[PDB]
Amino acid sequence: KTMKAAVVRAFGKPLTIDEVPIPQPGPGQIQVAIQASGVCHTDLHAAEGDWPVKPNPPFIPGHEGVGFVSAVGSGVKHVKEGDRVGIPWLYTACGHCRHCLGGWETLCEEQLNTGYSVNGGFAEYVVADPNFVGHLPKNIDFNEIAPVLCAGVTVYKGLKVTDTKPGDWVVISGIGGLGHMAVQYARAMGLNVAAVDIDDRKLDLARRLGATVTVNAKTVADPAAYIRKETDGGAQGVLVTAVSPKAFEQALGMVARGGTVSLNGLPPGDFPLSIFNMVLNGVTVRGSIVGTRLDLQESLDFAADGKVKATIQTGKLEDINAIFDDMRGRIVMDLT
Amino acid sequence: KTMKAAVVRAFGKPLTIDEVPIPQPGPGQIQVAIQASGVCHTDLHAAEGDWPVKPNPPFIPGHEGVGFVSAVGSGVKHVKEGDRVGIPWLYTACGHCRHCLGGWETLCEEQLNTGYSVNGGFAEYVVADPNFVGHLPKNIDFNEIAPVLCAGVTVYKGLKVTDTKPGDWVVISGIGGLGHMAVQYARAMGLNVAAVDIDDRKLDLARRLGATVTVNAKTVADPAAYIRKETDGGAQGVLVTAVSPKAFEQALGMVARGGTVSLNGLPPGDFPLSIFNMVLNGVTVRGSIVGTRLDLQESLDFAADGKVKATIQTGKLEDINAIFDDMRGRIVMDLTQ
Amino acid sequence: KTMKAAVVRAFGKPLTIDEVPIPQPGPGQIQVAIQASGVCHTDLHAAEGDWPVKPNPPFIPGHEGVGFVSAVGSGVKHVKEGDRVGIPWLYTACGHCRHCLGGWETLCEEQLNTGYSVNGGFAEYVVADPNFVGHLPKNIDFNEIAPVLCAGVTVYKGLKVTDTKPGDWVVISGIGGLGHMAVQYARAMGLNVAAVDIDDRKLDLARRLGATVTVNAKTVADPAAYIRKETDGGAQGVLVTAVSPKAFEQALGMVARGGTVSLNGLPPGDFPLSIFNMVLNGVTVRGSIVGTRLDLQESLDFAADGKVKATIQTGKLEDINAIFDDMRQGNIEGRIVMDLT
Amino acid sequence: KTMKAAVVRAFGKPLTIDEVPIPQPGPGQIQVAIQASGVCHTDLHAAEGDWPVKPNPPFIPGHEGVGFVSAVGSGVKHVKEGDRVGIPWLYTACGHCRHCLGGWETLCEEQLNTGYSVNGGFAEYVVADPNFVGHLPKNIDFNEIAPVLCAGVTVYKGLKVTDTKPGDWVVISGIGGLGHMAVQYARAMGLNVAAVDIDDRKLDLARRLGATVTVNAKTVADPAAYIRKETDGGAQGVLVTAVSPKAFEQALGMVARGGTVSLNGLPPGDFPLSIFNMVLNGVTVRGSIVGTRLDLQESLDFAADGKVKATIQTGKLEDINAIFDDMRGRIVMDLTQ
Ligand SMILES: NC(=O)C1=CN([C@@H]2O[C@H](COP(=O)(O)OP(=O)(O)OC[C@H]3O[C@@H](n4cnc5c(N)ncnc54)[C@H](O)[C@@H]3O)[C@@H](O)[C@H]2O)C=CC1
Ligand SMILES: [Cl-]
Ligand SMILES: [Cl-]
Ligand code: NA
Ligand SMILES: [Zn+2]
Ligand SMILES: [Zn+2]
Ligand SMILES: [Zn+2]
Ligand SMILES: [Zn+2]
Ligand SMILES: [Zn+2]
Ligand SMILES: [Zn+2]
Ligand SMILES: [Zn+2]
Ligand SMILES: [Zn+2]
Repeated sequence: KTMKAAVVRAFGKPLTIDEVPIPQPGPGQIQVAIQASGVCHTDLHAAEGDWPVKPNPPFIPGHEGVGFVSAVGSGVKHVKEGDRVGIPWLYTACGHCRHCLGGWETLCEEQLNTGYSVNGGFAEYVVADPNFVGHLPKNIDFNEIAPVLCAGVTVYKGLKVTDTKPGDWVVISGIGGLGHMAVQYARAMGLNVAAVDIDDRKLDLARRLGATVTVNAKTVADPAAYIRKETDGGAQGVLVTAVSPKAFEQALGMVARGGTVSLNGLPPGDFPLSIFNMVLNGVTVRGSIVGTRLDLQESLDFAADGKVKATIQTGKLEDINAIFDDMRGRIVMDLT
Repeated sequence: KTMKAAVVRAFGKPLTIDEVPIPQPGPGQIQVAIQASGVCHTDLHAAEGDWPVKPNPPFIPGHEGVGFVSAVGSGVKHVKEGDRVGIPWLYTACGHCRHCLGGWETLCEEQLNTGYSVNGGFAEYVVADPNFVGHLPKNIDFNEIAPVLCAGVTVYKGLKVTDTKPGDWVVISGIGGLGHMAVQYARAMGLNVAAVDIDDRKLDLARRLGATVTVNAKTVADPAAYIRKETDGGAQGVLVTAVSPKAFEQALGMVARGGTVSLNGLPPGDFPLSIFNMVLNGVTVRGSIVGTRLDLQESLDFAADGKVKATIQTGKLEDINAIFDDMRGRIVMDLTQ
Repeated sequence: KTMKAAVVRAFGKPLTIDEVPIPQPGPGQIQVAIQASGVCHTDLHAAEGDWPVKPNPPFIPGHEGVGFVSAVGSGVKHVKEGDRVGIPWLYTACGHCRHCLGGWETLCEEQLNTGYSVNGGFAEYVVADPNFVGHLPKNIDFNEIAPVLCAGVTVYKGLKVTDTKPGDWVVISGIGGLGHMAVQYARAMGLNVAAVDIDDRKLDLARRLGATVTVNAKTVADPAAYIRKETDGGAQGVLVTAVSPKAFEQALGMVARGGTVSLNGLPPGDFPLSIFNMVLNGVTVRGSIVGTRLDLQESLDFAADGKVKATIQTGKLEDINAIFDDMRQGNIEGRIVMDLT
Repeated sequence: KTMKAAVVRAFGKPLTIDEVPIPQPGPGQIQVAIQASGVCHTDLHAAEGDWPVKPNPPFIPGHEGVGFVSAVGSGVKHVKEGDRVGIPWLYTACGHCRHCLGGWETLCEEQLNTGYSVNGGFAEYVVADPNFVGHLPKNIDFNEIAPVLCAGVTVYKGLKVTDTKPGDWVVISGIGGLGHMAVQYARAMGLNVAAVDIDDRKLDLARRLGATVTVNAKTVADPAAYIRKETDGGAQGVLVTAVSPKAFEQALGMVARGGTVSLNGLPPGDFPLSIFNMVLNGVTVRGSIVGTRLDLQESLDFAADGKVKATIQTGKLEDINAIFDDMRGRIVMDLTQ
């Protein structure tokens, strides 16, 4: 009784694909047989040991694992065998702090994070807290639902915290794995959608997915001015999904007075902010990643109802190191 | 036929106290006999020509002018001679844009600004738009009410946009002209208040005005860490009233996850922002200066009801250059000299 | 010298079509040559004297009058002859009270109301306050746009104050002039829509406009119980646009715990409220009145962009009494708009 | 082996003080040694079997029990023996529905209610779910903190859902067990407070607690008009703590346009609501009872900081039937004396 897993033995060094023991579920735990497993840029930073707070090698990355509940520990009510579930970034949270009690468990200072501070989905099996798994709709293929668990909920919640309403303009900055999803959520939320990127093929994709205003930030000299023109003075919201220094600076020129910039990236270093302009223009800048368990259910319901579909590129657990190179739509590893 | 006025005739040069004609109110305008006139850092930036959009010299600064209506122009309703009014930063706004129609006239792209793009209250008389003046409470002396027109409304609105509630912790960063008023608004809004400054005197003022936690940012090893400990993981709101590089950095370390930093200053240059930390911690950073006509009325009511009282240093119109040097509580010129 | 106008002379009696003087704009006013004029059930309530505060006959009803600016009074800025405008219920407001300053001018105690406390658009010309007219999208026909000036703006704002979010369920109660517009706004706002009425043709209209759940409250004893079943325990929002108090009473049973029932309809009298159920279930009931000038602009942009479209049949000013019979008897599909061209 | 408990053996019959087994904590549970136990009108309605969904007799009422954790079942992290805790109305909730996941566990369709659907605190021990107990501030006596668990949290959350802000006027209708606490929470929330009741003595108490505007609804012919005059046009919020036909009708007359009436009682029957008035005035009427776990913690912190203090009258478990007669400020049975 062993399983295949991609394991980070040491930071920076390529992951070894080893045969390890099948983790078993204690009380209050469950076991999931992973059918598909999405790859996020966060998994990259996990393997690099790049961030202030680091994993402890050896560990299995991955927080877009989806499959079937294969075993159920004692005490576990509700989640039964065969249940279709996903194991997202938020592995568990304390349940008693003011963040947890107020519907903001994503902020819990004692959370554990799947594929980071505990073993994740880059593997055939994973043990998880059933109180925090995502319940997946039956009508959506595993390869296709996997990205909702991080990219999808991230951009959905990101849009909610723009504080916009139907009829408003929202700018999606970056039409990659996160952004192509965000265009679809934004349309389903009744927003008029503008898209910004450096690649005309991605803007073409945004248009097909419902963006009605597009601008190429490399070939147009002043993309912020272009967006202000097309939105009568700027967008009420901007979601920045790929936070390069240029994208951030331009995002701040695209937002209308009183508007909100919502940031989803986890880039390194400091970025320059004109406090003068933020204050004069009454602008809000706000960070958001992932979402609460309720945000994730809501985000899954949009996929279930056909409003949101991820463009995916499929792969195998063995492609993990090449995948990470290609990174340096969404990649999902099919474990079938 | 003429009045005394402090005029900026050239950027960066001394203001002259000049005898200039008394502006007369046309249709839809009123005239105000100024009794007191507050001085703001914005006036200094107006006189220096520091900012990207500049005044057009010669002009009279001042957007904290308070006094009595002295003449009423054709067609003006309700306002009469003797009414107590102030002429704040927002001189007028278009009344038809989405910002104006939504009750956010402070954002109007066509606004004029008192003592910046039109003449202001550093003079014995001002012509104003009666739809935009502040209506002052009769029980508060002019010298004392003047600072509510810019400092008070700024920190009051700044606090409203921290998105906090009674019982939450808020930090007031900087206990100067703005900050000492912010302490009082914050306590009146049911907040628990922490104060941060670099001067123990200002911190003791904060305490007497209601702050139950104080920290000296220069004499403590890690002021942010100390604030987080005293507020059980950080403040739900942080109001930054004096925006130095260090105060901004420390402010971001003081906010709880999911919290909001409200910025009230107009410092030059760019400040470093860790997006990684903003995103991981779910933090909001928001700019807010002055406020709408309704924000100002609400701010004035707190003064009317004794909940907020400005500490003022009085001066004379003639002192205005000396006053600008001192700046390089609140300064208020008393025109009943 | 004169124009044609439909005038209420006495409550409950037929309106007469009379030649009256053309109103002339004074300072700060405009005149509008009316091209189309929506018939709102408020005009009927005003013609019947249904409400505790009544108009003062003789008056011209109509607050869904749309057309071209035909003259401009002294001092008026921006508006010019030929501009496409509508004169809605909120004719004017004071501009200085706390409601007006804080984005809630629809609550202003000094407002005047078009076709009620001032003469309205059941006439060839209206004199208006240009500060409060709707500015109409040029790509939409007058007959089609007219209902947005009240039916549209009202249900748009009514939906905003349900405090719902995309993906939530909303129930529209009463699929008439307001209600058929409400189904469409709700769908454009990202809501799933249930519809309730007392006539299967109105439920069919709802379904064609995007409702995916329907129930007939005249044939089904407990419509609320069917709604709850079809929405997993109730809708997060309910908009009552109906003209019967019993609708209001039954709406309270359609909302999920923590949900909000938004009230637009204005039948006379009271409905019984179970305070017990409201408190146990954490329910909100909220009255919603037309919309602010900003709400109106937003609501017009939906019609401009093709996201909503009023279902209309045109009539003539002379037919107003037959139109009121039709309205009273529930034989209007959507809205009747009088065409004055 | 056994314990004292007041047991409802049959609806509408006197409670029998019986000798019953001590409940034992299974896994995921704790046992609490009750020191004080507040009585609420809800306990009377439970005993009487008045409501559509009823208890299943025999049962022990009481959802304001406070005391010391006396044993801890297996699996229970965090909560320990000797911990100071209360067992409020919300005994448990499912933790997986949209209400529970959204921070609105008070609305959970699968909740159990202490002293109603499970045995409660009218006894020396109670078995509780540690995830849902209230953690009491160490500085407040048991008799004094008990009412916060229902009365206090009820009016606090009630006030939060008036959607008001500091400086607004709120009216507290009914100054009894709930309302005298409500006056104190409202003042601590920065509200200007008006009070309505039929008894000059309760209005005098409301004044001592911070209400500046008072009216006797029995001796003043038109109390709503009085309140409208005194609040310059109506209150932005009204909290109705005792919901009679007359108090409801008057509350709706006291609210400004766009204001909010928050209802805290569970009265029988139907109440007339004018549709025309609700719509033209843009009024909100909303129901609220008790609160979430977070709401309760917040309400407890106000008690801990001395901003809210319940007036209590003490009694004994054996008095319960006499207490209910008296019923048909807050009564708290002291189980130590
Ligand atoms: N609050 C506000 O701002 C506004 C309110 N109104 C009011 O809204 C109401 C509706 O106006 P319109 O749409 O023009 O009327 P309409 O006559 O076009 O539609 C009324 C609809 O209510 C339905 N209905 C009647 N009894 C019902 C019941 N028991 N259950 C469900 N549906 C029922 C009818 O079948 C009809 O479909 C009127 O009272 C009117 O005065 C109108 C405009 C604005
Ligand atoms: Cl495509
Ligand atoms: Cl949609
Ligand atoms: Na695991
Ligand atoms: Zn936690
Ligand atoms: Zn991720
Ligand atoms: Zn404007
Ligand atoms: Zn200023
Ligand atoms: Zn007004
Ligand atoms: Zn109407
Ligand atoms: Zn639940
Ligand atoms: Zn109770």
